Amino acid sequence: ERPDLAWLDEVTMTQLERNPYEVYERLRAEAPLAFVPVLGSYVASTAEVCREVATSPDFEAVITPAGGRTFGHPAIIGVNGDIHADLRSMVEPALQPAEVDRWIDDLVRPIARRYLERFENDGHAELVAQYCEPVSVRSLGDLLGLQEVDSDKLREWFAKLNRSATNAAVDENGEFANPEGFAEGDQAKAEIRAVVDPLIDKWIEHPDDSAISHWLHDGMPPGQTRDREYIYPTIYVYLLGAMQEPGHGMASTLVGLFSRPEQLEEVVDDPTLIPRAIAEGLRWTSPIWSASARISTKPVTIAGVDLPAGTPVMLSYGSANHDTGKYEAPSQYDLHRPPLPHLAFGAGNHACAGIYFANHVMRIALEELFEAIPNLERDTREGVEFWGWGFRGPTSLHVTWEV
Ligand code: HEC
Ligand SMILES: COc1cc(C=O)ccc1O
Repeated sequence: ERPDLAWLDEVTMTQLERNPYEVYERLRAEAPLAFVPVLGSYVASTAEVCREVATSPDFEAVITPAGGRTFGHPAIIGVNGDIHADLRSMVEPALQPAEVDRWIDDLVRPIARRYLERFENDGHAELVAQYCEPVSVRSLGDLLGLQEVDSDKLREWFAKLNRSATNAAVDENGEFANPEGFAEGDQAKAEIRAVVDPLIDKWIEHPDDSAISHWLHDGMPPGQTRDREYIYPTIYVYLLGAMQEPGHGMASTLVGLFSRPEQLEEVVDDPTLIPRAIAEGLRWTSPIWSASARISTKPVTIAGVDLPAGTPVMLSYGSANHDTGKYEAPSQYDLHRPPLPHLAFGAGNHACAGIYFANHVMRIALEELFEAIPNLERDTREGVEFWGWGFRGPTSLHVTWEV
């Protein structure tokens, strides 16, 4: 469509999944708002355009097409107006900072210890599978009321939901190129229903302190609950991004710290710097890289593009967090970067609802990890592969330490 961007026609999904940064660097210089054929959508790549689209009164939330096929309605990420306000009201109580501070430490710290105890004396570990992901899912799972769902199962569900919700590739007719990729999303949803429908059955008659029970009961007239079909899409949104991203964020922070060994040493010596290390990790490899979207409600002009009403725009926050108009050498992890704003949690009315919770989950897990294994070192004989365009993180993180 845009003639000087004809090279975009040769960009593939695989290339974006394996490393999107080269394409998006060109996009930030050539076309901060650009239609990307394989994605079938306009894409916002700079911090200015992302921030503008995310906060504009001329835009409302929309779900990406593969996200919609995966989550259905009403996914909190893709609804507006009254439904959105109800769902925000539904999820916000356990995420309130004053509430998180009451219990986050007794929640996450014993969990981190239980997983650290399985390997802290081995001298080698794969931290993604053995620590980062389990701590992340076990923490949220217990908060939700999924105490009896195994870590390994929560991790399998978010991986399947991941691949389904990012199955974004379209052919030249605008149709999904790989419709089979939605099947494992459908299978994960089916397993989730078989496991969670009995829990909802119980919570409806016997409410408890689990978050999902509060989603059913909070703000409802006496004897009434929100219909399960009304809350399931948001349960799926949790069982993907809320389960996956704090694991991705702490693992990416570790990889960044390993890439700067004197900063890693500084953080191990002074664990009060862990929150600053995590914030730079989120900027350096944003866990939610390009999975949120908005849609114009009016005709709008963004970055010299005139958009008709009803135009979706994907927000590639992960690219915006490497904006060289904001940062010096963004592809380099640097703990001592000035604490500038970043977009790893989004912006506007649909900005992440779990920021305060997530930052504490990541802080505590890194605290316990560095105290258990202060001589942690990356295994230089293994490579670290980052994967993902919609959600991005390291596929594994092999480490060693002298025992
Ligand atoms: C306990 C729940 C929870 C956790 C954990 C969580 N999130 Fe959020 N996040 C949400 C919810 C709910 C939304 C949807 C907000 C909405 O659409 O109103 C969201 C939305 C987002 C968005 C989209 C915002 C936008 O502008 O469209 C981003 C980006 C995001 N989260 C990043 C993260 C990152 C990064 C982490 C972890 C490091 C994380 N999330 C962990 C609950 C969570
Ligand atoms: C916080 O969970 C999710 C967030 C997003 C934001 O774009 C997309 C899918 C998810 O499951």
